[PDB]
Amino acid sequence: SIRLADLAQQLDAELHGDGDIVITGVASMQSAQTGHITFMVNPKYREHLGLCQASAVVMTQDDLPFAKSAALVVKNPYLTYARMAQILDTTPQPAQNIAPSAVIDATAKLGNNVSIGANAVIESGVELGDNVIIGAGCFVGKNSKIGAGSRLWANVTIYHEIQIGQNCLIQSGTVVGADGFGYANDRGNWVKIPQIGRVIIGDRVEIGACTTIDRGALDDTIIGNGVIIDNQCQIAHNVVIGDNTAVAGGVIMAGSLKIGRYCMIGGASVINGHMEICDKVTVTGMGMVMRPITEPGVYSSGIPLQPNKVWRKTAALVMNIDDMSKRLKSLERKV
Amino acid sequence: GSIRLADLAQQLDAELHGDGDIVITGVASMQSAQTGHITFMVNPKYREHLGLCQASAVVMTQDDLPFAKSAALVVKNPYLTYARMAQILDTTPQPAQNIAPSAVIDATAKLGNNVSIGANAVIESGVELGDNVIIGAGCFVGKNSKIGAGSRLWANVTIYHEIQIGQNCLIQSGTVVGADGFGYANDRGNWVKIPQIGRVIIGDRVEIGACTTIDRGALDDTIIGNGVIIDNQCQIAHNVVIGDNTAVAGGVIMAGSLKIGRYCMIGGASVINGHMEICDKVTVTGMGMVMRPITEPGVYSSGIPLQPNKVWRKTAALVMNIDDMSKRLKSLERKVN
Amino acid sequence: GSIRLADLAQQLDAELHGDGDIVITGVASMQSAQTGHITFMVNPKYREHLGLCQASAVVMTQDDLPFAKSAALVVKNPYLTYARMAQILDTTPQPAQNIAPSAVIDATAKLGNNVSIGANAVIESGVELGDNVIIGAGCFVGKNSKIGAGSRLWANVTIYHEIQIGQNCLIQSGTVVGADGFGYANDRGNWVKIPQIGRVIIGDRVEIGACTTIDRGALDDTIIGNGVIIDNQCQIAHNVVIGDNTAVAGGVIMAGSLKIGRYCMIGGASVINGHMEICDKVTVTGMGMVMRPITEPGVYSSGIPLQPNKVWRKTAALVMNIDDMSKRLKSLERKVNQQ
Ligand SMILES: Cc1cc(C)c2c(-n3cccc3)nn(CC(=O)NCCCN3CCOCC3)c2n1
Ligand SMILES: CC1(C)CC(=O)c2c(nc3nn(-c4ccccc4)c(O)c3c2-c2cccs2)C1
Ligand SMILES: CC1(C)CC(=O)c2c(nc3nn(-c4ccccc4)c(O)c3c2-c2cccs2)C1
Ligand SMILES: [Mg+2]
Ligand SMILES: [Mg+2]
Repeated sequence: SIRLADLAQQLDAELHGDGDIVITGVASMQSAQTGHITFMVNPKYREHLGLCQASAVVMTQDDLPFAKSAALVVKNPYLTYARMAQILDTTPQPAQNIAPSAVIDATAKLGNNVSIGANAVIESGVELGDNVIIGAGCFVGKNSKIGAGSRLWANVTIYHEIQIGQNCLIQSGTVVGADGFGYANDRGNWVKIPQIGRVIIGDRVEIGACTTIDRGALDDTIIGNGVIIDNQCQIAHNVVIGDNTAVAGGVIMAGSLKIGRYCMIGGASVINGHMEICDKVTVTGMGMVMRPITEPGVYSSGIPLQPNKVWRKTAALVMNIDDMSKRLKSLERKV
Repeated sequence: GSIRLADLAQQLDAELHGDGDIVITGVASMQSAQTGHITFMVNPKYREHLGLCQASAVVMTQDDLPFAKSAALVVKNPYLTYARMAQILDTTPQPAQNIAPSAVIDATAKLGNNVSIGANAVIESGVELGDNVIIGAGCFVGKNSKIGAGSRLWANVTIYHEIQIGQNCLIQSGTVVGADGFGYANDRGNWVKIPQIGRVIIGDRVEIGACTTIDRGALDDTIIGNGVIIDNQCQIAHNVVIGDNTAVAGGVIMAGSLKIGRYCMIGGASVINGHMEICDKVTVTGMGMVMRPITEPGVYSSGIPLQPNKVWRKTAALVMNIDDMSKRLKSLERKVN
Repeated sequence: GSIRLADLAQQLDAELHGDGDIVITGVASMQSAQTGHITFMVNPKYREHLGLCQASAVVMTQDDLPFAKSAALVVKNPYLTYARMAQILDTTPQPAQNIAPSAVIDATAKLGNNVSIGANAVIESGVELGDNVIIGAGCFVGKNSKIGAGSRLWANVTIYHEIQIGQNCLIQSGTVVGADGFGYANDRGNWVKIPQIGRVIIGDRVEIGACTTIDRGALDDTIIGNGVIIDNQCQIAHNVVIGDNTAVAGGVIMAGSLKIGRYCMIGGASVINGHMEICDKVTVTGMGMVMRPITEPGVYSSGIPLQPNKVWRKTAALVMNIDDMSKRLKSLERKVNQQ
């Protein structure tokens, strides 16, 4: 719980109303009750603000005349919402102290205030920085290093020789450092190429659940600082992702792709490897990326949904588009 | 467990034709069935083949009966009867039995009657497990989550905090329920985390396949209706709502704040945009690219399917240059007119 | 781990040019290699660059040898020799060693010789682990499953009940073998679960990537042939059959009752529908949408690639309206045919 005046100071917002109001939590506009702070970004909600029962609403200056409660005025209500949600966060920690059921190699190096959940398994040579939290059931493999403040939720798998920076967060079910998909061929028989590169994850990286980031073949798979990666993503061996890039859910990246900084990869895209994407590229959902991208901007692919009856005809005609092209050329030749 | 054919027929509401004292030990396919097995026929093309089936009994329709070469259970719907007799004769083990000494259970967790928790599972403070709940080995159930009576988690399932799961659900291994939604604000190119303090509410009789992820909501909740079935490796983003009885096939990716109605069927590997709605009674065929809201019931499809590579190269290049093709068509129309 | 260059050369059947007493400690890329490392060259464009490489030895071909600025191992196939030498010098640790005290092992489980079981792994009743099997930390192996000699599971792999895994397999973390297939009947609008009492049978020398799911069959079995390699995040549905030596790249989804032949190559993120067959020696390129059986060997492809968004908007609009284009073309043809 926090006083509205104090909250507004920490958010650098201008208070309009009783600064003695006690705020206990954040809520959506429709769910907010007495004691909740909420926010609005879309002007369509201005008109029924009198129906919102929050104790305070974060809004812009042009929103103030419509306010029907205490208001915090800011330039960017969505960013201010992020900040106040952090102040008022109710999310528990993955673990507290070291659990008696955790299995920790005696050669592990642990910083101060490290927490390790029940039945986690820490291999030899592992280094956990100050304030690192390892959730229940995790595995951290030989000689891996996790920087100060980083946290793994329950049932995360980190392989050997992995480096993770400071203040990272990895959601459950994710696997960092599995073998890349590397094989030679000896007369139709696959020959395993041991994958002895690593994964290097920078600072302030957030990785979702059931995502996989393979280790490099010789040199490393690299995730830059400030990168966010959603659930169900595959990052193949020797991918390099530049700082602050965002990868939405279900994206598949093939080996040796290089993505620049400040990119935004839409959900379920497929990005082929051994190529580069420059800084500040957006690929919309399900994008089929077959070629290098050398200019910033938004790129898209795919023929979207139609009623099945229409789709049958669309797909049949497209599959015969070479015959359509030949017919058009013949008609030109004749005319 | 073995059962007399007469008793099985009564529990299945089937008409017995043959020896009621035959002992049935299990269910098998028609081609694999051996003595002691019961099987079923749905395709009358196999009538002439029944003499090759070594099952002790065969489920079939009244129209099939004259072709039987075994004891027969006559029913209106052999497939549904098959589902029912396979449940009666199910050989699937339970994920756990009793409470394992290696399980780690907070003293404040509330266990109902006949709860089983497998080896090395971890149950946080405040968790409530209803009567007959089974938690498989190596699971994690986070603080204050609640799992309704008769629900079962296979091994290595992760439930975060404040999750609500209904009665008689079944969740396969590797599934993660309640991870943070993908919520971030952008500050001059840097991502600022938005804590995800909503929940997941899963209804009654929900089945979730392996390595599916259902994220918790940002403020309000991600909601899965009753009777929903979800296959493997689906992503259900924060604040998605899925209506009762909807089926989601394998590998479907949903963006945040999608609402799917009741009675929908979403084909495998489909991709669905967020912040929009799909109405009731919609079927999306496999690999559907769902970019826009769906406002009328019915069947919807997308995608240009496989061709020989040499052919595909021309299809792809021509489609990519279809604007030029369109302009050439228009120009030729003007010249001819 | 370390080995004299002469001994390494013999084991690789390579011709040594240089000092056989050099001690090799590991493999590295050309750019990262330092004293003690062996590396390899496959691209002759780097001949002029070998003077910048600080490896103790470089694997190359006879045609490369005049360009060497180091001890050289001459072979016919530097890439294959690289794979073999990386195995000889492999630094990958084992998933476990010995039987961990925190593992929970049913009294009826049967273990071969030199089995290792990692911390907090859980082994159900009736399980049989062959000689030299390694089960990683936190794994689950369900009732009556059998894992053949030499096979290894990394940490946090889930094997359900009645699963059979052959010899010398390797399964990466987060993978789930034997979950229920997606089987349900319909009772007046209510889903009715169909128990999935088939199994999964995995052959010898199968490698399966991370967070891959392979479901058990409904009555008969899901089958993975020998020598199959499967990447991360793949989904193999109930009753799929995959033939020997087929490769499946990452994020591939296969629907129920698909049969894939031998020596196939399925590109990443492909979607393969079920109740159909793909013959031997078929390559499906990445993101392929497979809706129909494939009866002839060769290379097959689908998908319309990326364009700038403003261009894609016009492409998509025109394609979605292609029936009108087809009608206009037919009408124009009739006019030109004087009809
Ligand atoms: C699942 C999904 C599915 C479809 C079909 C589409 C879509 N679409 C519109 C036309 C063609 C595709 N657009 N989008 C949204 C989208 O891709 N935005 C750009 C990337 C967002 N960044 C922000 C931070 O995280 C990383 C990702 C989608 N999403
Ligand atoms: C739930 C049910 C008993 C019936 C059903 O509707 C269904 C089932 N299994 C499926 N597998 N795949 C699939 C999986 C992977 C790749 C490609 C396709 C579908 O698309 C499936 C569908 C659907 C078809 C159209 C919409 S949902 C079993
Ligand atoms: C098994 C092997 C040694 C050789 C191989 O054939 C192969 C390999 N790695 C791949 N990654 N991706 C991929 C991954 C993610 C997104 C997009 C593409 C492919 O499609 C891959 C393929 C194939 C190409 C065509 C058919 S299979 C390594
Ligand atoms: Mg333990
Ligand atoms: Mg996918």
